[PDB]
Formats: sequence, structure tokens, C-alpha cells
Amino acid sequence: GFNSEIKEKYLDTLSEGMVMQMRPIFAKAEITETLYNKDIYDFTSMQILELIRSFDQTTIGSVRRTLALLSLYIDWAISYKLSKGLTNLARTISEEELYECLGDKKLYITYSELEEMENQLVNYQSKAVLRLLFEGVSGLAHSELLSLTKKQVEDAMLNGNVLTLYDSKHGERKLKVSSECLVIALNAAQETKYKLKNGKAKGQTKEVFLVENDYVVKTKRTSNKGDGQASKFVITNLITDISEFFKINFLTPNTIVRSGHLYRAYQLYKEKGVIDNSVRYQIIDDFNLRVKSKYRAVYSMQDYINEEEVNKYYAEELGL
Repeated sequence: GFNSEIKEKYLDTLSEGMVMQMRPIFAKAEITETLYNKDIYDFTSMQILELIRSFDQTTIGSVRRTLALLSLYIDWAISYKLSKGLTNLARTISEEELYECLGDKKLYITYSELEEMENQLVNYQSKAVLRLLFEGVSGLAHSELLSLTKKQVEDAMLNGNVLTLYDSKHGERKLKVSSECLVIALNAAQETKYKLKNGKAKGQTKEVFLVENDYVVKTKRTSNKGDGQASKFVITNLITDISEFFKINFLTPNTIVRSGHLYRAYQLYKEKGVIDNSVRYQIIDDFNLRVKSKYRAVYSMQDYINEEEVNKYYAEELGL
């Protein structure tokens, strides 16, 4: 592409599979290279992030793989003193910064993405809102999530992981969830402090107090609301703080819930080869969704529960 001779020299050293991986990267990089009028090996770290973002990739995994290949090319270029500077600025990049490169095609998250994010989050309030929304504990006005108590979590733990949720408008509803979900919620329901900027605060105050109660989602004491149930704005703010840590713009209660549905669809698509209305029926049943007419909802789901989307996000898991 840009710097044809050098590129092809490096491609000669590769193993064809690697060459098939690199040809598209160099192709899509040509234009950023010609704009900056330099090769990738002289790019700065932020310029490398801008490049990878310009690839518009939908998973943190594909982003990690892309960065790795670029780092290999850069090591190569350093060894031959082609690079102006002699350090691999692609190696100085941190785990959160990669989420900047996730492009804007992305709307939904994969289960592996969820676990990685959770791992990077110091507060159990954050982990909990993410996980519980993923597994379907959202209600109308998030009533099922905001009324959730430690006792409900414990009972579920002693009940084959079946939560009895309370939506204020529609009433009671049962939901089987994972043990990870329940342990995370158990910790969240006992958390007394919340670390600002995901534990990377610069100023004098690093944490703030939460209210004293038995609810999983807890208001902050300063907010002047009661020591009882939290409002929907607490969930909005928790997700905002997460999005700011990872510098991403697609997270919404809706998209998280639907990511859960999509992951279930991926599993069933592996098991049974194709997604159809039986798969969608099964999803309605597993997440025990409130529907007036089953069939109306089955076809209403086709917009996001389909093969195009499952493949789009779960390709590598599919081995495609």
C-alpha cells in the first residue's frame, strides 16, 4: 500500500495465513498513512488507536488481534532501523484504551466482552448493573433491578438460581440466572463505598459513601435521596461512569439486555445450525419475557435475533 516495498518485504517473512491477515490491514491503513505521510512504524500511540478505530471492528478480540499484528510489523521495522524512533509505541497501549477502537458499528456486546469489562471494574455496583441487565433483571423503569434486595439474591441462591423479581406495574416474575450474577449482586448489596473514576481519581477524594440498606443498587449518600430504593437515574449514572472509563458511546440498558438475548441465540445457533422462530421462542422462554402474544414477539425479535448479527459479533467463536 503506502510504502509498498517495505510492506512486501515484511510479508515475505510471514507464513501466508499471516499474510492473508496483513494484506487487508495494510490496505485499510494506506489512507491514514498517506494523510499523515508516514508509515505505521512512525505513528504515535494515539495515531495507532485512530487507525484501528478506522478499521471499524465490532469486538475487543478482533481489536486485540489487530494490535498484535501491527506490533509484530513494528518490531520488524525497529530491528532494521527503518523507524525514526526505536521503541514500539504499540506496546505502550493499555487494556482500557483498546475500547476506544471499537468503532461505531458496535451496538451489542459479547459475553466475553462483558466478562473482560467486569474484570476491569473496581466497583460491584458497576459489575452488578452490567451483569444483571445482561441476564434480564431489567424491568419497567428498571423496577426489577431497583427493587432487588440481598434477601432475593440469597433466596435465589438457595432456589436453583431462580430469582423472584418484582416489577411494580406487572407484578412478580421468575428468572433463572448464573451463579456469577448472584455472587456479584450479593457483593453489590453490601458495598458501602464507591470509588470515583473507577479507582483512578486524581483529586483529593477517591471514594464516596453509599447509603446503608439491603438493596443491590445503592444511592450515594451525598445525593440527598433516601436510604431506600434508588431511582432510574442511578442506573443511568452507573452506566455513564462505565462508558467514560472505557470511552464508548453505545452502552444502554436496552443494548445490554439484547446482548444477553444475542448470546443465548449464539449458543442455540451452534447447537442447532440455524436461527429460526423455535430459537426465538426458546429465548422468550429462557429469559421469561412478558409478552401478550407469543408469536407477535417472536416475529418482532427478528430485527436483532438473526444470523447476520450473531455472526457479526460471534464469528471467531463460530470459527468463521
